[PDB]
Amino acid sequence: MEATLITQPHATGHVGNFFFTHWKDGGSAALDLDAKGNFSVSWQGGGYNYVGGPGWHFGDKNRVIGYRFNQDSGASYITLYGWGYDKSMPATDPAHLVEYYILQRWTYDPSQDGIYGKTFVSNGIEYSTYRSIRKVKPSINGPTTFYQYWSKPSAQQELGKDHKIIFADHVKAWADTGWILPDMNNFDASDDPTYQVLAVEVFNPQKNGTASGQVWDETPR
Repeated sequence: MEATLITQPHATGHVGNFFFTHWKDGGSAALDLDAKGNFSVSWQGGGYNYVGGPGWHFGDKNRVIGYRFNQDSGASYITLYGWGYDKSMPATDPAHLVEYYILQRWTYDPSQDGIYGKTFVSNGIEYSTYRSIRKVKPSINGPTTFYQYWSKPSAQQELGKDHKIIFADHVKAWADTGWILPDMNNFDASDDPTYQVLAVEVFNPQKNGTASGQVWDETPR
């Protein structure tokens, strides 16, 4: 029953066990989240940017993330989204801090700015990996230069059906091309923990819209 409605420009926190991040540079975009992992992002048409979603304040190599989306008017992309950070590595090494993405739905392919790594199968779904570089861009540790690891499926993951993201398969596929993730379970960065969320990302939307669904931890044992 516990639930929150996030309408301020930026916020992080927890609803029960679910971490969330929420960011917009303007407009009325709002994140609805309850303690069972049910969530909804509604956005406003215009020159606004939104990144937000529920998950966990830490990543885990062995996590399996389950989710279902019941609606997506057309977000720029819907993706698993997280960070790793090794405070001991030099900040001039872009592998010291990594943003990672496992795309699931998109109207814009954000991996088109990356270099191609490899192609693999996970949960019967074919994915291709990409790496891009962000130079002096915002991060959980302030502005710095860091890599982005992407995993893109060969088809959109459809609405109304449960899906699984077997995170270990993606970690391995990135590691197969030398793309190593730094520590995903720390608060060493200045601004945020090394979180991992199912993010709705909406950049300069032409219209009002909504993406809604539910997320859960599906790690087998």
